[PDB]
Amino acid sequence: SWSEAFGKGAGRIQASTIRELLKLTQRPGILSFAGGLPAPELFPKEEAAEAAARILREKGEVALQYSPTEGYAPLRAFVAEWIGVRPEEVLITTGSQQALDLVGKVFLDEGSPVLLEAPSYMGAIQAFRLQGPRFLTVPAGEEGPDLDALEEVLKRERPRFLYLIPSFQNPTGGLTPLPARKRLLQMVMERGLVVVEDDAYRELYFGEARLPSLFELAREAGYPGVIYLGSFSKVLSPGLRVAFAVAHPEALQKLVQAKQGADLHTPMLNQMLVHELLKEGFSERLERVRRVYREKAQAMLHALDREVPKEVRYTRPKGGMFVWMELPKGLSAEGLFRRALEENVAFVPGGPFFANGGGENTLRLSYATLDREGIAEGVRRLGRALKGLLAL
Amino acid sequence: SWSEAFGKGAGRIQASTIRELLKLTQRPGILSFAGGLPAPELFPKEEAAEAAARILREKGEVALQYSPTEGYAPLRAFVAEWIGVRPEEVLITTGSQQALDLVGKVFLDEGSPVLLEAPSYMGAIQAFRLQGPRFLTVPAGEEGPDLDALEEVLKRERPRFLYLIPSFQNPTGGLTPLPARKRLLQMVMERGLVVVEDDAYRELYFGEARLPSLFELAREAGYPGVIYLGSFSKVLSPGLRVAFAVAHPEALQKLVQAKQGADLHTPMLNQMLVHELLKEGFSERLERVRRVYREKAQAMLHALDREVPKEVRYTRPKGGMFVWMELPKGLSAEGLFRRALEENVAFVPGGPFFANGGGENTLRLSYATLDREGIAEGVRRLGRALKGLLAL
Ligand SMILES: Cc1ncc(COP(=O)(O)O)c(CN[C@@H](CCCC(=O)O)C(=O)O)c1O
Ligand SMILES: Cc1ncc(COP(=O)(O)O)c(CN[C@@H](CCCC(=O)O)C(=O)O)c1O
Repeated sequence: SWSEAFGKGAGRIQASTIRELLKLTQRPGILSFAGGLPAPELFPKEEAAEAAARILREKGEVALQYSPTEGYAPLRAFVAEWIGVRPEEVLITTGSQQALDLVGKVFLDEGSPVLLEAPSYMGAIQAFRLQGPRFLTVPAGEEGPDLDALEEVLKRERPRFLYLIPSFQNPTGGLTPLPARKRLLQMVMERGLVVVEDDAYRELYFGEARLPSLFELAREAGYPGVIYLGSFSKVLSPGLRVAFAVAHPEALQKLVQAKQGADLHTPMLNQMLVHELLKEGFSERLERVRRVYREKAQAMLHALDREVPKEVRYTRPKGGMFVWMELPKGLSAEGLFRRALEENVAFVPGGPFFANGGGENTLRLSYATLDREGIAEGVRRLGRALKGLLAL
Repeated sequence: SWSEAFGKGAGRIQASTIRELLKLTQRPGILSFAGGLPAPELFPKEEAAEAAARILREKGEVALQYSPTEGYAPLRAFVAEWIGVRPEEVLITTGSQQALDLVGKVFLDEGSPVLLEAPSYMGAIQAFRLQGPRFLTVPAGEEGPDLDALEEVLKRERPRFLYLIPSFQNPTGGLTPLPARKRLLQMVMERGLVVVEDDAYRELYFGEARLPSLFELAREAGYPGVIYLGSFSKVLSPGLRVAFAVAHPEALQKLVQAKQGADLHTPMLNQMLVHELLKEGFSERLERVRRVYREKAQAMLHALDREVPKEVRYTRPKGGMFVWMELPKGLSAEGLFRRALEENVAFVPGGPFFANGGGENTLRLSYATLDREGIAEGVRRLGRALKGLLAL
């Protein structure tokens, strides 16, 4: 009997709705506002092809061979220069999703408290839940985490770490403002707490400039407790699975040793390809990806303003890939999903973004994948489904 | 500070000596008998370059995008055809190292019994150790595990699974014979036990044919309890990080959900590239791989027979990448390691292959990486170092 054969871990293991939706959304005719999949037109497939061939011809014996866990050295150096750290502080990971898995392994045990936002990224919840922690949450909004709520929790609990996405939070799109970051840093430093800062959407700001990361603020202050996660997924290629973690040597060593057991190393070809593509013109590329997402966000907001009844509330992003919607408390996002799917529109129901449940009346919308036309038509269909279900 | 902050997992995390040795061995000038790194001239650099470039040009929107966790469909289909199963029974993983991580997560909890050989593959020990299990061991030799010893364990203990490498075991090189495979299957079936069969070296047999796998024997008998692992690492490219697990649907689903949290999915370019490289001429490539390793094995044995004193014992492989050496109780492998390295020769001391300690007089030699001359020359230095150490 498999249920009898499985360990406790298997009982905590549940499928990710984002992961499962991809099987639906990659089918033709589906208008996807579901997974945060980058606009296909942004993939530099032609340039990647030329670079991959060159790597394999000129350096194939390196690209194809086992390599040390820490990563391709020129890639680590590039990340170090970009982030403002030294190459030896950088671990290359197989997507930031891997860094989440690793931090879970290093910090969490059965019953151990961990703190994140409600809602937060379901892939983090999933990775952490494997360890059987006790989730503590504080509400998150358009302005980031409720720091009065956080203050209350920290008087009562000592979380193993705080998992936060200060820049264009998944799924709310929230941007934690600078005074709030500084306040958070103080709260963390006073208690000597660990922060896991997920900066997946770092470069996808729509305004004039990005805000300093918690990690930059900690480094300025000389606080070693921020583990910084970044990824090439949203800026170049999610499919390559190449990302990085930066951390104090002791924490970094454990992440390294956990990674050895997880996959040995991130594939070398992929690391080398990322470095070849980005070593020249990265700033110019980042400007283009910001422009593309800004335009899609603008189209999305215009369509929502037009099509959605004004009893329904939704966030207005200043960056990233997501709009977060809240239905009159009573209306089910899962019910809404069924109706929208009949009209070939997919979104992510909000429930699974809440680590302790609730949020059955919320949903996440991604404007990353569709063109202007698809966004307007998808939202039109959504509005109609919304109006129908509000009536009943 | 960090030690206080870490969870119980951090204390069970230690570095792999194989993984650490690569930092040393990849440097020019060192003759490596350490990590089982495939012969570089076996890498199809030019064909890979053409295939990677074509994949990215024609299918970049797929290769560079997020993809479902289960894997690239034509690859699952290829594997299924090769192994003799259906596509739906295959999970593509990020090297078989990931499969080991995943089976640990699905089956083991703090204090849960796991059974493996003494010695066994250190990457499996390291992956499993994370979960806090109790390692139960049985001795392994040239003919595989001690089945009388296994019987005695099984009367008293119910392991969450048995981890075995019946074909060219790491590190002993042992081949579990067919009668022993059939006996093992009977013990497993009588007690309804789960087996994790790691077949990394499946195709690297030196004789006229391979033995039926425990998975194949199980399937013939209609027993669903063997989880079968394979890899493209030893037959194509380890650096690509592409492997597979085949299992009963309930087991496979939990492995899938655990993988979602581990890395989302194995990189897509890599899977498509493996498929493109192997879709024609796989049998012919396999025959060539077998010839190359047989030759290196022959060279290794020729040189050991001639350079090594007769007090020292070593296995004679019928396949795979390894020779396992036992020093006459009184010699330290760590001491021999110090001496050999002064001579630019690296191997893996045997201790870390023993999950519960021991084996300080043992070491593993790999003939995979060096050519015939390098093997001859490395072994003569090793032999000279050994004799010197034997003298005192
Ligand atoms: C805050 C945050 N951190 C980590 C990740 C994982 O991305 P990588 O592993 O770095 O590609 C993500 C993934 N974001 C998208 C992409 C997931 C798409 C998928 O799993 O199919 C989403 O939530 O839809 C994230 O939002
Ligand atoms: C029985 C067995 N199972 C799984 C693995 C992991 O290989 P993949 O992740 O499939 O590349 C291995 C890897 N074997 C080699 C290669 C590891 C090289 C390295 O970690 O640098 C060794 O033990 O030296 C293995 O022997």
